[PDB]
Amino acid sequence: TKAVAVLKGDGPVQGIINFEQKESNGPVKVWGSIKGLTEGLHGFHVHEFGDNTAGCTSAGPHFNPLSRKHGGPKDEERHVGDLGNVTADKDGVADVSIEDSVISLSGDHAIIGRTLVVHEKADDLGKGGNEESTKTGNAGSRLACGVIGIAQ
Amino acid sequence: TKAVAVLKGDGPVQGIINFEQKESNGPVKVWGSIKGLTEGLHGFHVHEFGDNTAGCTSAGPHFNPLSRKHGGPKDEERHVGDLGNVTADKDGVADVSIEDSVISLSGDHAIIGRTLVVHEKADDLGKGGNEESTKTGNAGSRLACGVIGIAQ
Ligand SMILES: [Cu+]
Ligand SMILES: [Cu+]
Ligand SMILES: [Zn+2]
Ligand SMILES: [Zn+2]
Repeated sequence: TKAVAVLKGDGPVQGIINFEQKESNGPVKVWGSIKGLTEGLHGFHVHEFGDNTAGCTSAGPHFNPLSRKHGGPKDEERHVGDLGNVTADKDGVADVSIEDSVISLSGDHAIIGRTLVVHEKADDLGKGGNEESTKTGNAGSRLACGVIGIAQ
Repeated sequence: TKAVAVLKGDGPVQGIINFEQKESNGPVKVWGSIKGLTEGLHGFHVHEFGDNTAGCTSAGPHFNPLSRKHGGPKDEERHVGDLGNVTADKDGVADVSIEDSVISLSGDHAIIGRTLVVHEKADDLGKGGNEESTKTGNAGSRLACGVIGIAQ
C-alpha cells in the first residue's frame, strides 16, 4: 500500500519520492521532491531492475512487461514505467505530485523492488520523430536513482 | 527469482549481496562480499522497510511478520529477518555464503522491497542475557544497508 524511493547519483541530484496505493485496482499517488536539477523538464521513469551494482546503469531498461512502445503517462500506448517528466524551477528543485493508474504496488505490474530514475533531459513522450523516441523518449543519461522499497 | 542489495553507509563498509530462489517453496541462496568491516562477527538482518530517507535507521525493526522473538537463523523461534552473523577476516572482508528456508523472495512475506543491514557488532542470537538481546541481539549500530531489489 505504501512505498518510497530515495534518489541518489554521482552528481548533485538527490530526492525522495513517495508512493501510495489505497486499493489494488486503484491509482498510485506519487509525490515528493528532487533537487540539484537543471531548470526545466526531466524524464521520470520506473526501470526494470532494483540493481544498483553499477550505479543507475544496472537498473536496466524502462519497465515494460507488456512490450509496448514508449509514450507519455496519459497515452494508452506506453511502458508501465512511463511517468513522463518532472519540472525543476530556476533553483533546480522539482516538486512532484502526480497520480497514475498503470503502475501498481502489487500484482504483475508491481514496481516494488524496481528502480525510479530521473534523467538528464526532457522525455519527448514518443513524439521526438526518431527511432530512439519510441524506446526511451530521448531523456538521456540517468542523473539519480533509487530502489522502490516498502514504506510505513 | 533473483534479487540484489547494494550495501552502503557513512563509512568504509560496502558490499553486494545476491539472493536467488530456484523454487518459490525452496531455500533462498544468499551470497556476496562485504568489505571495510572490523575483524570478527557482524549482525546480518533483513529489516522491515525499504526506506532510506534517514539512512539505515529508516529501515525500522527486524522484519518479523509472524511476531516471534529474536533468535539465530537455526532457531525455530526467530524473526523472518534473523540471518545471524557474517564473519569478516583480518583484512575486513566478509565472504557471505548461506542458504535460508525462512526468508522468501515471493509471496505475502517476500523480502523484496525491504532492507538488508550489516551491523557494528555480533548478533548475540538472543543469548546475551538482557532485554535488548531478545529484541535485536545487541548488534549495535547499523554500518551499511541497501534495499533488496529485483535482479536479472
Ligand atoms: Cu528512465
Ligand atoms: Cu539488523
Ligand atoms: Zn518508456
Ligand atoms: Zn531479529
